[PDB]
Amino acid sequence: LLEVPFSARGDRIPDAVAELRTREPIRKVRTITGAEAWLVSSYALCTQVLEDRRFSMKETAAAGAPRLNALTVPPEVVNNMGNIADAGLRKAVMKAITPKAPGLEQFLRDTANSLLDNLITEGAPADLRNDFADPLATALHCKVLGIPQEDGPKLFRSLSIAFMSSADPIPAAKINWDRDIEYMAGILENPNITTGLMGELSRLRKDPAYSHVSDELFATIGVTFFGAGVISTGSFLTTALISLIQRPQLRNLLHEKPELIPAGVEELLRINLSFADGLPRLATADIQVGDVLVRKGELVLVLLEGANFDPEHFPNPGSIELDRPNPTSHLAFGRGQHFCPGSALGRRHAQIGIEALLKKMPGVDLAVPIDQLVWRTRFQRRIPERLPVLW
Ligand code: HEM
Ligand SMILES: OC(Cn1cncn1)(Cn1cncn1)c1ccc(F)cc1F
Repeated sequence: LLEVPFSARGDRIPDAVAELRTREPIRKVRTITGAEAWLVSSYALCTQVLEDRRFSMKETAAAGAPRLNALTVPPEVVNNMGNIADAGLRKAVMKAITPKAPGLEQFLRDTANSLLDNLITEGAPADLRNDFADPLATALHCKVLGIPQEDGPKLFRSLSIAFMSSADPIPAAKINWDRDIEYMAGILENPNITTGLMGELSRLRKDPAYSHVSDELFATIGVTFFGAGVISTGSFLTTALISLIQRPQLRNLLHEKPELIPAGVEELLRINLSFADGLPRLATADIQVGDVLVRKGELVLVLLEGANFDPEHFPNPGSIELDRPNPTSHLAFGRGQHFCPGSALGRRHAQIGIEALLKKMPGVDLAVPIDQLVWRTRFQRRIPERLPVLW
């Protein structure tokens, strides 16, 4: 059986995706747990799966379900956004994680420029992952959640294990989770926390209307959104920076015309290889997908770069084009029921980070050969451990 994932490299799509997409856009594969799954790799079939609610995210956590990887969190964390809705906490979460919050844009700006000024002061080479993108992501999310900036680095520490993509259960993941939860639970009891998502969650927790809502859930929300948001924005910006560095005339164009930076980031999103695995769903019924009858109880993996590099939807898919007619129609944020609630913020993080970097380091380039980057393995994202650059 063809094994997944194909490659841990986040800088280059494997040739085998284009071949697999045309001939077998749904194809049986084996996951690292040894489970069988259906890998879907065309825009047509990927959208089908994500729009069909009978292909369930929640049910991937069912006992004895075939698994893409080992659970690193309680089985109910996989249903976090549903739980959030059922508790009536939805539009509050959404309010907290909008990039439009007064002062947030300028905070991101000033934070980005300050990180860059420190790198320019220290001298090249600079590691843009550990000393720019990830610290930017972490700073942002502390702001968003209303927790102290100095607390960011320690919560960040859990993510190299929390977002592993493991064949086997991970002892450390439970230890870290319990500790982070305990942390968030204290944050909720802290009267000084009056801003951001945790400032809100804290005041809803006092109101007896929300007596039905557990303390586990409130604290879980904080841990979940921090980790998910920090890993995704930090990881996406890092590999987006590589794509940009490798396209000097695009780098030059955006530096000259910063108004095109949103169009550039949308393209960088479309071609991004940050998700290491397809998005998993469990079929809750027998459902036809292309030439395959997917059976109740079976795992399906939605390969985002399958869809995103599909020439049937995106002409010249390997090329970054700033004048595409339907540019936001990629699947980098998913589709349907579980479309990323952080997508607006994820955009602005990348847009502002890139704008800062292009202005401070207009001559940015890799300071090592591309084949020297060390790609993290058995992780839910594809990222280089370090991104050395000069300017
Ligand atoms: C460039 C940045 C980001 C990317 C590429 C990204 C990607 C994704 C994708 C592909 C999904 C759908 C997963 C699926 O359907 O199985 C998703 C869902 C989700 N994202 Fe993001 N995300 C990003 C930023 C963020 C941020 C900033 C946050 C929170 C602050 C966040 C929180 C979430 C949550 C809670 C879900 C689950 C939604 C649900 O189940 O209804 N993401 N994200
Ligand atoms: O954070 C996850 C996964 N995820 C991150 N982006 C898109 N999906 C769960 N997770 C898996 N390993 C560690 N954490 C998550 C977050 C919220 C949610 F509602 C579901 C969900 F699977």
